[PDB]
Amino acid sequence: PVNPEKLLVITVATAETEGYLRFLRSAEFFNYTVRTLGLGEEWRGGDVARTVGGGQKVRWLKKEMEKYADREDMIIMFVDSYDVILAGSPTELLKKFVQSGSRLLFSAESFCWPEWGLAEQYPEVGTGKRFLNSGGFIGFATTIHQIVRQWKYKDDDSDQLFYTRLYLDPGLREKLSLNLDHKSRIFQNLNGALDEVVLKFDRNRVRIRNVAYDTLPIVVHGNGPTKLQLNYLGNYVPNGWTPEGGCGFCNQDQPPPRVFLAVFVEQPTPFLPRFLQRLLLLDYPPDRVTLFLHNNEVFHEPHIADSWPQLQDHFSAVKLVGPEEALSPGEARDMAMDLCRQDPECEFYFSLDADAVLTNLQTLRILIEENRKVIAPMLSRHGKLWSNFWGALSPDEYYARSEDYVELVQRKRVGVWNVPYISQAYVIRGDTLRMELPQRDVFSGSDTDPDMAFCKSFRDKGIFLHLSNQHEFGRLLATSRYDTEHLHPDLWQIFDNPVDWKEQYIHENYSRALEGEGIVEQPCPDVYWFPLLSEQMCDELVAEMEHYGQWSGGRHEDSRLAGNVPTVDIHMKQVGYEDQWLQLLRTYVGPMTESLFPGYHTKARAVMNFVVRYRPDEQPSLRPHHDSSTFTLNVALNHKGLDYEGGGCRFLRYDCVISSPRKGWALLHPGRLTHYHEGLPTTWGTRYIMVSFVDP
Amino acid sequence: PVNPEKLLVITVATAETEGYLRFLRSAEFFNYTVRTLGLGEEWRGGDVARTVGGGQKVRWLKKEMEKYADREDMIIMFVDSYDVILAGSPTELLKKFVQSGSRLLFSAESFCWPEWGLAEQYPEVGTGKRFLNSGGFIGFATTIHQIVRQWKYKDDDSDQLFYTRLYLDPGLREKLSLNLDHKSRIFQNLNGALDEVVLKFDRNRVRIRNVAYDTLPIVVHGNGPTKLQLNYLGNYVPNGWTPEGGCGFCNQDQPPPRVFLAVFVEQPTPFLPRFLQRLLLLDYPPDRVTLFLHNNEVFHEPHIADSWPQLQDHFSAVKLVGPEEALSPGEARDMAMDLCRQDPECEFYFSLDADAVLTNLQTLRILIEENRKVIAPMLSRHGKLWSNFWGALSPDEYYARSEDYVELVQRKRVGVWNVPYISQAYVIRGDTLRMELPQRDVFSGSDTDPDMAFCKSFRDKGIFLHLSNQHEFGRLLATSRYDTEHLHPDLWQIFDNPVDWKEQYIHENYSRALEGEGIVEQPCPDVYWFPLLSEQMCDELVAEMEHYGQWSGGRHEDSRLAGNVPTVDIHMKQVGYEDQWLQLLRTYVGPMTESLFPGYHTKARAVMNFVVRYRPDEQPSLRPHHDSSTFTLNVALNHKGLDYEGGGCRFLRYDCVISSPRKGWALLHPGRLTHYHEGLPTTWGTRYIMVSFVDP
Ligand SMILES: O=c1ccn([C@@H]2O[C@H](COP(=O)(O)OP(=O)(O)O[C@H]3O[C@H](CO)[C@@H](O)[C@H](O)[C@H]3O)[C@@H](O)[C@H]2O)c(=O)[nH]1
Ligand SMILES: O=c1ccn([C@@H]2O[C@H](COP(=O)(O)OP(=O)(O)O[C@H]3O[C@H](CO)[C@@H](O)[C@H](O)[C@H]3O)[C@@H](O)[C@H]2O)c(=O)[nH]1
Ligand SMILES: *[C@@H]1O[C@H](CO)[C@@H](O)[C@H](O)[C@H]1NC(C)=O
Ligand SMILES: *[C@@H]1O[C@H](CO)[C@@H](O)[C@H](O)[C@H]1NC(C)=O
Ligand SMILES: O=C(O)CCC(=O)C(=O)O
Ligand SMILES: O=C(O)CCC(=O)C(=O)O
Ligand SMILES: [Fe+2]
Ligand SMILES: [Fe+2]
Ligand SMILES: [Fe+2]
Ligand SMILES: [Fe+2]
Ligand SMILES: [Mn+2]
Ligand SMILES: [Mn+2]
Repeated sequence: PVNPEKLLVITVATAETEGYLRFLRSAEFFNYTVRTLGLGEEWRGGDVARTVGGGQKVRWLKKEMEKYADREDMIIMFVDSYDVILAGSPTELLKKFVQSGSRLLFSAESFCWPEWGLAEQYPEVGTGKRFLNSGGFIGFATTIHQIVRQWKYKDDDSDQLFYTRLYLDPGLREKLSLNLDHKSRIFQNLNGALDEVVLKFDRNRVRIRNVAYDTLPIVVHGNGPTKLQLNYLGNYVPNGWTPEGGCGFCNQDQPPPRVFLAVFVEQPTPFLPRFLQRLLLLDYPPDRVTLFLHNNEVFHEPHIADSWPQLQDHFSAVKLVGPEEALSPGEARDMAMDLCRQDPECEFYFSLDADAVLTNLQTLRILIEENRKVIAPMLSRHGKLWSNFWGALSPDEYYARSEDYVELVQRKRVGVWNVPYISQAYVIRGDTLRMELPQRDVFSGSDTDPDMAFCKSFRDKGIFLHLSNQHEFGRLLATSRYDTEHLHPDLWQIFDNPVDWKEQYIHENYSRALEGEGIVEQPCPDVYWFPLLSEQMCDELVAEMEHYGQWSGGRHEDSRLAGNVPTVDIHMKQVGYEDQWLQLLRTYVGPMTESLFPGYHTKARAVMNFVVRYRPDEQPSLRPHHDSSTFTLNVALNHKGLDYEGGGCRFLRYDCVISSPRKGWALLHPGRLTHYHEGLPTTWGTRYIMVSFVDP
Repeated sequence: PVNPEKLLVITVATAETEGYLRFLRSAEFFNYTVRTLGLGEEWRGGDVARTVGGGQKVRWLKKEMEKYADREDMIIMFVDSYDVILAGSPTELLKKFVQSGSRLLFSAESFCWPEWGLAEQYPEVGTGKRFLNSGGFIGFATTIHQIVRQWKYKDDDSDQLFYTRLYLDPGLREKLSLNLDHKSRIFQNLNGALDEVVLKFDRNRVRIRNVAYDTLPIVVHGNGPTKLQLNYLGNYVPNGWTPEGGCGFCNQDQPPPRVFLAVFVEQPTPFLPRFLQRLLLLDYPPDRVTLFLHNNEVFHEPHIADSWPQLQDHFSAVKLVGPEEALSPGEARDMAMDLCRQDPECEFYFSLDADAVLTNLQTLRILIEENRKVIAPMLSRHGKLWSNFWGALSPDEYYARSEDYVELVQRKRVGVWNVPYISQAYVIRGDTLRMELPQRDVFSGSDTDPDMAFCKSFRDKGIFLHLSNQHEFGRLLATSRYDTEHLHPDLWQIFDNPVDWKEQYIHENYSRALEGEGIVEQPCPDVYWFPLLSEQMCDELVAEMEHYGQWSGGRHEDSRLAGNVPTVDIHMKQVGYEDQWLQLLRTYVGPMTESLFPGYHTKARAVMNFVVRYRPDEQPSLRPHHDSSTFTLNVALNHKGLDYEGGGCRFLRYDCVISSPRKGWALLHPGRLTHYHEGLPTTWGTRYIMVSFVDP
């Protein structure tokens, strides 16, 4: 049994990057003792993500090893730090090192590099990896000193080639007992072996298993183009997310910092007035928030103009960049982000897109408390898997589904996740914009999509893109085929955005009245009365009818039964709102009717759907008649007294009169046999009603 | 101006027949002074309806004229009496006689008889009648004596030939100034001139007009085969029936005579039990009535058997002649009539057929008060023109429509009418059967129809067949295609006899409840409750269902809506009663529904009509459901407590229960949306209901 007190882990890090801190946390989880070489210094090893190099690591190790030149009692493991996480304990590590029978065990990998021609010099191995990788090795301090002290090359020379050439010396390999971890018993390099690595879960920790060799590696090395795969594994291994503990680093539980809030409207997006009004409700001191709003659509200029006085009176400062600036989305996002970068008072930058609905008013706070450089709240299309983040990339950096993507979207696993792509909503530390991403062309510069260029700019600097589903934050609006050719296009959004359509157009008490609690009334026998449409729905529907303007006249025929009984009206089929109103009937009127008439079942068929107009100059009344319907829906659309004077509906066989109709409320009565009824004359103004003969 | 006191009318009559009395009344109406020759004597003039004769008239006239042989101051008119009516006053008569310039004016007619060869000897007349008729002449008493005193022939010789030969003497015609009433200014002979004679009406008298000559004759002579045409005219001329006075001889306003009442059932006839029960209700002392009933149908033997104890206990005496006697209708009617003839105690004979419905219970009295030899009450098919009498005959003695037939049937003209044919109901004086029609073969003897032989037997004896529409007497049942292949065939008589079908099967309060007066109830909201079917209708409908016996079982489907909801039942289409029940719905349920639900209009369409059976061993209940109907008719068919124990119908949304249904009563409720309802379990016995899903 080798004493873990004799094991020392040595790594190299020229800065306390997020990858290096992720490495330290994994090492501290297993009580490793780690010595970091070169924290204050400048990396002279060259662009290691582009070419070969890393010789500066050997120079610092060689210098460090001189004081351990005679320490046969010490075992030393050298690993990278930016793309390495530890998955096993020092006891299991030293046990496996002794089992190898080696005095200096390098990591093995599938590829022979930098020089391919050296592959013939390598010993033959059956099913295991054959070639050396210098990203991780472990051995006696004396044996390691005898290897690293031969370093005498440039900082930007290849350390992999240096260790490879020494290993391929047949005499030296035999003398010092050099070996390679062929079956990944200790070191797991990810490049060329992604299909061999899977997550092995435990109650309060997560490891990886090599299914090719049935091993549980100690060191996980995301060498080469496997940085994103290591980011994925790093969200779990070793204590990132556990089945019984949840996240292992997230929160899960004085003036606040000043924030630049940037709003982007880059396409015609539904319910923008609701979004602009929602900005006033975000739970963050508005005296600490500066508002930037770029609107690329002339369709939204009136929406922005109506809300701008309230916004300017609310926030510390406001600035609108309208469509007349001819700014591309990438130029506008570069401009807003740079306004925060070039302002030392901007402590955090909050970028919120117009299709992002923030149901959680505490979103800005929660993200700032997470204390990340870049963090995004998880927002999803309602009922769908589409969301504001990607779990994986294709090699061409297009979308790909990750193994745990559906678990994250469905919030089977909650926490703060390191993901390759975020969009639509993210909070970025101001210091990071100045110290690490100082360039202007973050979203622009290339023919790639501005959102992809943004994420790729931070990945190229090793900046993690975090995503939190720790709380419910909101949803994403559908903006795909938003038909703008309407006086009020949001009336037609019942299919694409039903949740927001209900909150805007369905009466705020429809739900409460549907569960009971004594809101629905029965003013006349078997004539029920419930709130259905909001006042905004009534005003926009009436306005949409008058904008059409072609009301009924003579010769018009309706499905009424008396003794022809027409009305001056506009059918939904004429204005193209039939499919929309039939959806309202199925979703909202159908279930209400079955609750008020127990035993009846409805699919809400209705061929007759129309808005009637009553006026003293036109048709002020509607003589007694029946309806070609099982039951009739009768919704008022304006106010009595304010908009019109005159009676409503009278049911003759009961001597009962609905004299004072309520605007958004709807009447529900049988249409045949029993409820012979008549519309009382409108004596002043104009009376609008919406009526459907459902189940004919 | 010739004094009417100098005018004497002379006629011949060997008996005071109805024709002779009709002649006297017309003569007394104009204050004629009439002397009748030969009242007590026997007619030796031969069969004058078959051959030639009448010479006995001249012998009696010649003898009578000898005392007026020198009376130049006297004008004398000789006419027949049996087939003659007077239409003008003696003043107009004498004025026209003087205008003729004749001393002896014979009647003229179209035919030259008995000898045709004498036509050449007659003077030529342009447009008027050319030949002599001895049925009527008028002239001076001296001139008439010089003609009739030359009589020296047999009693059965032709008087027409006697007067013809004297007129055709050119010297004698000139000497005595003999003439013929060519243009019918005084005498109107009907034979050969029926198309020339029309009725001319006044306020309180009726005449005839000869449209060929534009004359108003004084004497109407129904010579030859025109006796029935004179009977027709005799009902009006001169004071028979007038537009302002009505009938001129009918009534229009102590133990009663003993009556033999003969009932004839010669075909399967509907509602015979109702007829037999109606015999007990005729308003005539039953101790004075003897009942004879001939039944030719074995189908009616049970009907006769059920009523026979009550009939025998009611009348003075009863006698049934059943189908086992193998009697033809003519033999049975001969037998019953002869039973009265051969009984001196039979004062009147009342023959009533089974298809005669006597609504007027005072029919036997009213007819006896009319004091006629033979009189029939007018009975008609309901709403039709077919009735129990004929107004005219074809030459082959088949039916023909008379000029006033429709006026009589529609009772535009009411009175007592002399008609050529009666049937189905008539009262015959017993004395007439003994003294004038003593033969047995009244209805039998020839291949002619027994009803026609009956009427022809009385016409051959000069007996008038009278018909009274002075009152409403009743109607005639349709017996044409009476389908007897049913357990209760009268259930299917709703089309052919709707008036009697309603009185037997429709509840006795349906009408009263339909006019209001607070019979209909509303036990549950919009569930009405009215009496519809009588108890006999319910018992016969239930019995007809069980006689079919093939009730529903598994796999049966109904037009009910819940959450399949079947019932053990029998649809009307299965038993062939659909068309019948649909007629009940149109006539009786439709109008009731429109009265109880003002504004609704119904044609009573119903594809689902069925009788449900509830039993504890079978299907005792009917779970909650709706109906494929606008409204549902629910009629009980038996008694609760007596026939079954268990609840009825429960309407869930109202917490209202029809716990105690009434047998013949029907429920009327909506079938959709509001009246989710359930049939409570029948715990004992059997519960029958009739249900229609009307207006689906
Ligand atoms: O600015 C830097 C860059 C790198 N490192 C360190 O150098 C190591 C190597 O960088 P890495 O991102 O892990 O590159 P790799 O994808 O692992 O590929 C490597 O492959 C060889 C063997 O691992 C290395 O010597 C080369 O630096 C490099 O090309 C990092 O982990 C860090 O520990 C720094 O301390 N600072
Ligand atoms: O049993 C009788 C039959 C006849 N008459 C009288 O004779 C008259 C002639 O009888 P009728 O029925 O009128 O015969 P018609 O159809 O008029 O035809 C007649 O035509 C000749 C001229 O009128 C008559 O002499 C014949 O009797 C007769 O054939 C009657 O009106 C009676 O006045 C009797 O008094 N008793
Ligand atoms: C690490 O050491 C601390 C004491 O320094 C001890 O409490 C803890 O249990 C150790 N954890 C592991 C995983 O060895
Ligand atoms: C008939 O005579 C009576 C008196 O004898 C007279 O009252 C009546 O008016 C007369 N009628 C006619 C029609 O001449
Ligand atoms: O005017 C009303 O309130 C009734 C209108 C109605 O029922 C209809 O539109 O058919
Ligand atoms: O059993 C009852 O009273 C109800 C029966 C009924 O409504 C039906 O026949 O559908
Ligand atoms: Fe309309
Ligand atoms: Fe209506
Ligand atoms: Fe059925
Ligand atoms: Fe029912
Ligand atoms: Mn590395
Ligand atoms: Mn005659």
